[PDB]
Amino acid sequence: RMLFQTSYTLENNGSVICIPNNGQCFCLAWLKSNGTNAEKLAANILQWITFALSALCLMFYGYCGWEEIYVATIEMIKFIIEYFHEFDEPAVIYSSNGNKTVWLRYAEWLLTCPVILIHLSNLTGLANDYNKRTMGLLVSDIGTIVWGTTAALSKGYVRVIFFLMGLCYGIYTFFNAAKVYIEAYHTVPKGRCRQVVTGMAWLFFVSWGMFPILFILGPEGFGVLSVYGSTVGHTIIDLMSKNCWGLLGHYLRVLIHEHILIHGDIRKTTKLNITEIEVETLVEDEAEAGAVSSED
Amino acid sequence: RMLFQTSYTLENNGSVICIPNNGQCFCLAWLKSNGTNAEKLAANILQWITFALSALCLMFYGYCGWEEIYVATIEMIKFIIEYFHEFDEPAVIYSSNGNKTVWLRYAEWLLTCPVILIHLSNLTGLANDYNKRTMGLLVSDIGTIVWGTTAALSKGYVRVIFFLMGLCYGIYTFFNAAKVYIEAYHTVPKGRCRQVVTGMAWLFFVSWGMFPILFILGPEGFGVLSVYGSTVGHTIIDLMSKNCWGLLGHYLRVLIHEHILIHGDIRKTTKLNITEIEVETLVEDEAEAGAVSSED
Ligand SMILES: *[C@@H]1O[C@H](CO)[C@@H](O[C@@H]2O[C@H](CO)[C@@H](O)[C@H](O)[C@H]2NC(C)=O)[C@H](O)[C@H]1NC(C)=O
Ligand SMILES: *[C@@H]1O[C@H](CO)[C@@H](O[C@@H]2O[C@H](CO)[C@@H](O)[C@H](O)[C@H]2NC(C)=O)[C@H](O)[C@H]1NC(C)=O
Ligand SMILES: CCCCCCCC/C=C/CCCCCCCC(=O)OC[C@H](O)CO
Ligand SMILES: CCCCCCCC/C=C/CCCCCCCC(=O)OC[C@H](O)CO
Ligand SMILES: *C\C=C(C)/C=C/C=C(C)/C=C/C1=C(C)CCCC1(C)C
Ligand SMILES: *C\C=C(C)/C=C/C=C(C)/C=C/C1=C(C)CCCC1(C)C
Repeated sequence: RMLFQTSYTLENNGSVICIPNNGQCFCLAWLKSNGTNAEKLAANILQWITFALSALCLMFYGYCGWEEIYVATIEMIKFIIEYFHEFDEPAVIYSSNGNKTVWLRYAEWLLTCPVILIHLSNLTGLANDYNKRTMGLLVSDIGTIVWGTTAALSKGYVRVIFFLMGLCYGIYTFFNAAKVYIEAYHTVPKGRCRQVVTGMAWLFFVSWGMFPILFILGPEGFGVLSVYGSTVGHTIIDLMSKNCWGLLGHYLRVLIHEHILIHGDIRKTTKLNITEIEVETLVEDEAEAGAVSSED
Repeated sequence: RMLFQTSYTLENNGSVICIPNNGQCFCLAWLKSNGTNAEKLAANILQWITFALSALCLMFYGYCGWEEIYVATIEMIKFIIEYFHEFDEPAVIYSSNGNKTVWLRYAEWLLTCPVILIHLSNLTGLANDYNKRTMGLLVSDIGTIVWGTTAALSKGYVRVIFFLMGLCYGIYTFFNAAKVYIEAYHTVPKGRCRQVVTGMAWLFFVSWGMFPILFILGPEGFGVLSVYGSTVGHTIIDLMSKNCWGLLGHYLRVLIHEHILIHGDIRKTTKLNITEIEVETLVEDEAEAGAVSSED
């Protein structure tokens, strides 16, 4: 099917390659198989199921709330492109050093990272304002993806360096994301809302932790995984990272706003020490509205 | 110098290209000259002068304030890479459809866009908090760059579509950036500070407006500009966009903080109508501290 040169002849006992003078790019590296038919079959099924979850989440959100819809919007447009041109440039970049770079993956990441990280900075949906910490999260995360994308396009020691630079930015991101979730947990009402925040923390760190793991394992790293293999891995953590997390988000938001509808905005002053942090604890009792220094 | 195949023989009256079977990538498209020696000379001079401004701004900032230093930090690291490997992959991506994509340019943009846009949302340096508008600026701007990078990697009608998607996100960004500058102007003290804000608005819209212009003019568009030609253009708007703007930023910040040191934080309530906006006008008179509905 390809729109680079696929047809060639070996000459002088395979010391010379002859190609038609048709102006097409040529590299043997590009023509390596993308994997087994079993890997491909598994990947096409998980993609449809991802399309289905993306489709149902959107209609569901149809019944504030912009971050979840957008990630499903970007996710559906992703599947229509995958369906028609998953292995066409520039969904994959076939480059001069022989690399295959899945631009489709990294593009989606850069697009939605501020959406996800704004949503991280707005779990309750009650804030109209964002602290200095939000801004450090966005700067560090975008650096991470830019270094990582550079690492995927590179080879040898240059790939190693950009990966290392991605990891250092990433560590700063994970550290600060942890404090946000801690604050969120002690902010929301004591019941179901704290189960959902806990659910979102698990989904976030496991799914986000799996991306640098799949980088090292894929063609961009030590080439352990095939391309279809990588796609299957990506579909699973994609479902967790995007659809499910925003669905849990929307659910949390509903619970919090309904708390204001029934009990009202009854905040507290839980002074944490996990340092010298502070928090506004929503409670279901009007009585409870004082300073609770819970030094952790 | 190149690390793709540069040496080939024409066979059967130029209907066949023969290349050594050494596993190197090959495309005639990659081997087109990057421009005249005059263009190259001009580009190397402006780069050194950019290195010099980046170097002096950093030492100058050495005598809160993190956004300006970082853009100069990223800018210096950029020049050391340019000096050694400006036309080596992945500073340039040479891809299977024959495109040259200046990844070095787009990477820097993605890295510093949250830094610049946070700084846009913090001209005075007095805010500890960021409004909902900041977040829309970051989402729209990152979309713009991701669509544009996709457009640069693509060809034909797919390049047209991604450019159009970049422009639509871009328009939303420019619209909202305009409101920020309006708010900033009517927030800062009446004297020198409003000259600097006005200076920053001009630099921002002219420099940022010139990027989609240089895209359309370069190899990524209608190929009017050569590669060295594009580099020269980029150096000029780079100096404006990064060094100069952050220097004017730092200067503004100094002026505002010194206002708190002399007069103190004396805010007002200028209710604008350019809609139904509001602003906290810093003044040098303790007397002045009331609601001034200045409907524009
Ligand atoms: C054609 O080139 C091939 C290179 O593979 C040569 O085949 C091999 O020759 C070397 C001997 O120098 C052996 O070590 C290998 O075991 C051979 N086979 C393979 C599969 O590598 C072959 O000798 C060359 N023929 C001519 C006429 O030069
Ligand atoms: C070698 O191929 C070239 C293709 O350029 C042929 O040269 C041209 O031939 C056509 C005639 O069909 C003319 O229209 C052009 O003006 C010729 N010159 C150029 C520079 O394009 C040439 O005929 C071929 N030779 C053989 C033996 O097939
Ligand atoms: C914050 C979450 C915690 C979890 C974070 C996950 C840690 C994964 C890192 C592994 C280090 C090993 C080095 C990896 C270097 C990758 C670059 C590479 O593959 O290099 C190609 C090689 O040079 C040519 O074959
Ligand atoms: C907000 C600031 C205001 C200023 C904003 C600047 C506007 C520039 C747009 C021009 C439209 C013309 C169409 C440009 C399409 C670019 C894609 C392209 O070059 O297409 C390649 C072609 O298909 C193969 O040769
Ligand atoms: C589409 C949704 C999500 C959540 C995408 C997330 C991507 C990452 C978390 C990537 C992380 C990286 C790290 C931490 C370091 C190596 C380079 C990566 C970009 C792969
Ligand atoms: C390094 C500093 C700056 C300010 C870089 C800015 C880059 C842009 C403003 C790019 C804008 C684009 C637009 C508006 C639409 C087409 C695609 C572009 C990414 C080139």
